[PDB]
Amino acid sequence: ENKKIMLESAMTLRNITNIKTHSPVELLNEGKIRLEDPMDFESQLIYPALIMYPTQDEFDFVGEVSELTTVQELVDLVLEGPQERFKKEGKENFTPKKVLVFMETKAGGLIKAGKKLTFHDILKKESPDVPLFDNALKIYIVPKVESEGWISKWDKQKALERRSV
Ligand SMILES: [Mg+2]
Repeated sequence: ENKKIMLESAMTLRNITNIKTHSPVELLNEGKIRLEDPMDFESQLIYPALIMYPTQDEFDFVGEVSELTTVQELVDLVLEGPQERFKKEGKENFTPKKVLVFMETKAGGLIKAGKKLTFHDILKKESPDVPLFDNALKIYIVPKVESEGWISKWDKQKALERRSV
Protein backbone atom coordinates (compact mmCIF):
# COMPACT_ATOMS: atom_id res chain seq x y z
CA GLU A 1 0.00 0.00 0.00
CA ASN A 2 2.82 2.38 1.04
CA LYS A 3 4.65 1.96 -2.32
CA LYS A 4 1.45 2.13 -4.35
CA ILE A 5 0.12 5.29 -2.66
CA MET A 6 3.54 6.99 -3.05
CA LEU A 7 3.58 6.24 -6.78
CA GLU A 8 0.03 7.62 -7.20
CA SER A 9 0.89 10.81 -5.26
CA ALA A 10 4.13 11.19 -7.24
CA MET A 11 2.36 10.79 -10.60
CA THR A 12 -0.38 13.35 -9.75
CA LEU A 13 2.37 15.85 -8.79
CA ARG A 14 3.82 15.27 -12.28
CA ASN A 15 0.35 16.03 -13.81
CA ILE A 16 0.37 12.68 -15.68
CA THR A 17 -2.80 11.70 -17.54
CA ASN A 18 -3.28 7.91 -17.94
CA ILE A 19 -5.70 6.43 -20.47
CA LYS A 20 -6.69 2.76 -20.13
CA THR A 21 -7.35 0.83 -23.36
CA HIS A 22 -9.51 -2.27 -23.86
CA SER A 23 -6.90 -4.43 -25.63
CA PRO A 24 -3.36 -3.51 -24.51
CA VAL A 25 -0.57 -5.66 -25.99
CA GLU A 26 0.49 -8.71 -23.95
CA LEU A 27 3.99 -7.23 -23.46
CA LEU A 28 2.42 -4.74 -20.98
CA ASN A 29 0.62 -7.42 -18.85
CA GLU A 30 2.89 -7.03 -15.77
CA GLY A 31 2.20 -3.27 -15.50
CA LYS A 32 5.79 -2.29 -14.67
CA ILE A 33 5.90 1.41 -13.75
CA ARG A 34 7.92 2.61 -10.73
CA LEU A 35 9.97 5.27 -8.99
CA GLU A 36 13.67 4.32 -9.06
CA ASP A 37 13.67 4.83 -5.28
CA PRO A 38 10.16 3.69 -4.25
CA MET A 39 9.89 5.98 -1.17
CA ASP A 40 11.30 9.12 -2.88
CA PHE A 41 8.88 11.06 -5.13
CA GLU A 42 11.84 13.04 -6.67
CA SER A 43 13.61 9.94 -7.98
CA GLN A 44 13.27 9.06 -11.66
CA LEU A 45 9.89 7.69 -12.74
CA ILE A 46 10.48 4.71 -15.07
CA TYR A 47 7.83 3.44 -17.53
CA PRO A 48 7.71 1.09 -20.53
CA ALA A 49 7.48 2.36 -24.12
CA LEU A 50 5.73 1.13 -27.25
CA ILE A 51 7.47 2.54 -30.34
CA MET A 52 5.24 2.28 -33.42
CA TYR A 53 6.48 2.41 -37.03
CA PRO A 54 3.08 2.59 -38.78
CA THR A 55 4.47 3.04 -42.34
CA GLN A 56 6.56 -0.18 -41.88
CA ASP A 57 3.93 -2.31 -40.01
CA GLU A 58 6.37 -2.81 -37.14
CA PHE A 59 6.84 -1.81 -33.52
CA ASP A 60 9.44 -2.03 -30.74
CA PHE A 61 8.99 -2.54 -27.01
CA VAL A 62 11.38 -1.02 -24.45
CA GLY A 63 10.70 -2.29 -20.93
CA GLU A 64 12.20 0.68 -19.03
CA VAL A 65 12.50 4.32 -20.11
CA SER A 66 13.34 7.04 -17.57
CA GLU A 67 11.23 10.22 -17.59
CA LEU A 68 14.51 12.21 -17.87
CA THR A 69 15.23 10.58 -21.27
CA THR A 70 14.81 12.98 -24.21
CA VAL A 71 12.83 12.15 -27.34
CA GLN A 72 16.14 12.34 -29.29
CA GLU A 73 17.83 9.88 -26.89
CA LEU A 74 15.03 7.30 -27.33
CA VAL A 75 15.08 7.73 -31.15
CA ASP A 76 18.88 7.29 -31.14
CA LEU A 77 18.48 4.07 -29.10
CA VAL A 78 15.82 2.35 -31.23
CA LEU A 79 17.46 3.32 -34.57
CA GLU A 80 21.15 2.61 -33.61
CA GLY A 81 21.28 -1.14 -34.29
CA PRO A 82 21.15 -2.78 -37.75
CA GLN A 83 17.87 -1.66 -39.33
CA GLU A 84 17.01 -4.96 -41.05
CA ARG A 85 13.53 -5.15 -39.45
CA PHE A 86 12.33 -2.33 -41.78
CA LYS A 87 11.60 -4.12 -45.08
CA LYS A 88 9.23 -1.79 -46.97
CA GLU A 89 9.41 1.23 -49.28
CA GLY A 90 10.99 4.17 -47.45
CA LYS A 91 13.15 2.10 -45.03
CA GLU A 92 16.14 4.32 -45.94
CA ASN A 93 14.49 7.35 -44.26
CA PHE A 94 14.57 5.85 -40.73
CA THR A 95 17.48 7.88 -39.35
CA PRO A 96 17.48 10.19 -36.28
CA LYS A 97 17.33 13.40 -38.39
CA LYS A 98 14.92 12.18 -41.08
CA VAL A 99 12.14 10.93 -38.73
CA LEU A 100 9.55 12.89 -36.78
CA VAL A 101 8.06 11.63 -33.50
CA PHE A 102 4.31 11.88 -32.82
CA MET A 103 2.25 11.20 -29.70
CA GLU A 104 -1.51 10.93 -29.20
CA THR A 105 -3.25 13.64 -27.13
CA LYS A 106 -6.19 13.31 -24.72
CA ALA A 107 -8.45 14.63 -27.52
CA GLY A 108 -7.36 11.74 -29.81
CA GLY A 109 -5.28 14.02 -32.04
CA LEU A 110 -1.54 13.94 -32.72
CA ILE A 111 1.29 16.24 -31.61
CA LYS A 112 4.85 16.39 -32.94
CA ALA A 113 7.08 15.65 -29.92
CA GLY A 114 10.07 18.03 -29.78
CA LYS A 115 13.31 16.04 -30.03
CA LYS A 116 15.04 18.05 -27.27
CA LEU A 117 12.18 17.61 -24.74
CA THR A 118 12.21 15.10 -21.89
CA PHE A 119 9.25 12.75 -21.44
CA HIS A 120 8.79 14.31 -17.96
CA ASP A 121 8.23 17.72 -19.57
CA ILE A 122 5.88 16.38 -22.29
CA LEU A 123 3.67 14.52 -19.77
CA LYS A 124 3.61 17.45 -17.27
CA LYS A 125 2.07 20.12 -19.56
CA GLU A 126 -1.61 20.90 -18.91
CA SER A 127 -2.00 21.83 -22.59
CA PRO A 128 -1.24 20.05 -24.83
CA ASP A 129 -2.37 17.07 -22.73
CA VAL A 130 -0.24 14.07 -23.79
CA PRO A 131 -1.15 10.88 -21.84
CA LEU A 132 0.38 7.58 -20.92
CA PHE A 133 -1.59 4.66 -22.37
CA ASP A 134 -1.91 1.72 -19.94
CA ASN A 135 0.85 3.32 -17.80
CA ALA A 136 3.30 3.25 -20.72
CA LEU A 137 4.63 5.63 -23.37
CA LYS A 138 3.27 5.26 -26.90
CA ILE A 139 5.18 7.05 -29.69
CA TYR A 140 4.96 6.96 -33.49
CA ILE A 141 8.18 7.25 -35.51
CA VAL A 142 7.40 8.40 -39.08
CA PRO A 143 9.75 9.79 -41.75
CA LYS A 144 9.30 13.55 -42.25
CA VAL A 145 8.62 12.93 -45.97
CA GLU A 146 5.73 10.51 -45.17
CA SER A 147 4.34 12.46 -42.18
CA GLU A 148 1.79 14.69 -43.97
CA GLY A 149 0.20 11.64 -45.63
CA TRP A 150 0.21 9.61 -42.41
CA ILE A 151 -1.37 12.47 -40.39
CA SER A 152 -4.06 12.79 -43.10
CA LYS A 153 -5.01 9.09 -42.63
CA TRP A 154 -5.07 9.23 -38.77
CA ASP A 155 -8.59 8.36 -37.58
CA LYS A 156 -9.49 10.18 -34.36
CA GLN A 157 -12.72 8.17 -33.91
CA LYS A 158 -10.75 4.89 -34.29
CA ALA A 159 -8.23 6.14 -31.72
CA LEU A 160 -10.95 6.99 -29.19
CA GLU A 161 -12.57 3.56 -29.80
CA ARG A 162 -9.36 1.88 -28.49
CA ARG A 163 -10.13 3.33 -25.02
CA SER A 164 -12.14 1.75 -22.18
CA VAL A 165 -14.36 4.82 -21.60
MG1 LIG B 1 -0.78 16.12 -18.61
